[PDB]
Amino acid sequence: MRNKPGKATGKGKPVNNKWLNNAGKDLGSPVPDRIANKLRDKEFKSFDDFRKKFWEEVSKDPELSKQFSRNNNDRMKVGKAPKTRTQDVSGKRTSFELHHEKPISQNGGVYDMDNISVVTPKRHIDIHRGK
Amino acid sequence: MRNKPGKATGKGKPVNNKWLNNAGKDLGSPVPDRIANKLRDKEFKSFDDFRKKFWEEVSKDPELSKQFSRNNNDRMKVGKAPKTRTQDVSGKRTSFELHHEKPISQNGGVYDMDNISVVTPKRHIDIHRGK
Ligand SMILES: [Zn+2]
Ligand SMILES: [Zn+2]
Repeated sequence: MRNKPGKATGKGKPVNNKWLNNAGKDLGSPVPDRIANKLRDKEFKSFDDFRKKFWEEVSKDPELSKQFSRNNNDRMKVGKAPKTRTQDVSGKRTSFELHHEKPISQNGGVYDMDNISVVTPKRHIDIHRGK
Repeated sequence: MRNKPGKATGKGKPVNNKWLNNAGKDLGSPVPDRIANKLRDKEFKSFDDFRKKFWEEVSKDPELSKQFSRNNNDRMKVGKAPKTRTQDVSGKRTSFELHHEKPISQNGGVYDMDNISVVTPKRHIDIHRGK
């Protein structure tokens, strides 16, 4: 399912000036309701496609982009996720990741933004108990 | 690291004639005490090496091997994991898997047989919340 096309849905949530502040704990940071407004009802080829588009919208949002360094904004401008602090990386996984709260393998929505959150590699791995 | 050498420790647990009975639920089936008796204190190059020798030991145990079909014994004889019933597979993961209760990423013993169990792919994916 993850690699099959779908339409984005979901409301997301309003975020403040420290959006990814809690990306290293619990379920991490929600999809901003501003980003969801831009992606909602849009068709994607695969989750990876959504992923790419998700970060591009982040670089286009005046309030969201300002919370990142130039280097991370440049990355997001081309669909690449922002790099985390060294403390939060794990091997080749060095940038913020998107997690599905309810696993796609368990009928979880692939493009349901209310089922998607932003987490650090380190936290994502702990969420999946080591993977 | 699961890719670095180490010595197997742990006592394992007694089993009956239905060893992999609960491989599809909870933490699955434990490492047979009989298998741990043979592997304890031995050195392995990597967890993969342990995995192969673990299945080899199973094929060598009369009580355990007799619980599998000829085709599955053939696989373990050469260090390969036995195939599961179709309902328990997931994509290319079609054979029983070893799961570390406490993850290596969390200082869990890589070769601690009391931290290792046998689970179907479907169940293992569920334990890792989606992967
Ligand atoms: Zn996840
Ligand atoms: Zn596992």
